[PDB]
Amino acid sequence: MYGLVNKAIQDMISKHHGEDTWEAIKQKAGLEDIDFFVGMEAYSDDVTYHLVGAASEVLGKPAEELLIAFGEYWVTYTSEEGYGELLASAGDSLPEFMENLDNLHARVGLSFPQLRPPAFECQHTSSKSMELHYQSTRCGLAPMVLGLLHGLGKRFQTKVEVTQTAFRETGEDHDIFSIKYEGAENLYF
Ligand code: HEM
Repeated sequence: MYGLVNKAIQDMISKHHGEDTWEAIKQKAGLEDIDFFVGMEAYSDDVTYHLVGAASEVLGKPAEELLIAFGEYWVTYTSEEGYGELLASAGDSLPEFMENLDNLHARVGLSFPQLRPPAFECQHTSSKSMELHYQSTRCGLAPMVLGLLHGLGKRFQTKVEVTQTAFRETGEDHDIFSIKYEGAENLYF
């Protein structure tokens, strides 16, 4: 994946766990030779997956737990490393934003020309509810989507309940996420 993902992982770990840890994790993963990650440089996917497994071990947290946290972090990280304007243009509400994710990764592709973006399809079951279809060229990153949606909840000041209703490793087409999202009414009543 692009070095931007790998720096984001480095920055997330260096923030919550201090720099000694991150360089322990970097060693377990087998990546000392890489003196640092370049955002715009494509890397073998190995680099990302190996960091996650190294992080899981050194930190004693499951891959799934780290992915869920990363997914939330990425929302923040992207808006602060100079992609705030893409995020902003993609929508002014969760439902709007969800429908333009492919369009967003299309726009990202201009800056990152070897991107292998994910694919999202939105089925609006109401103005409080949606089915999210996630399709990926890769395995094992459905948990990141949990995290992302939690970040997007905060983004739109919306409370988002997410249960994954379909799982690819049970032989389904794509991961499906059933999504319940409510604003001010959660608070006042
Ligand atoms: C400005 C905002 C964003 C940027 C710059 C961005 C960029 C990227 C990049 C560079 C990758 C790595 C893929 C590769 O190198 O081939 C990626 C992966 C991914 N992005 Fe985005 N992204 C953005 C927003 C989002 C948002 C809002 C979501 C919300 C759901 C999302 C979901 C994902 C997922 C799930 C992956 C994992 C790859 C896969 O499924 O195969 N991204 N993105």
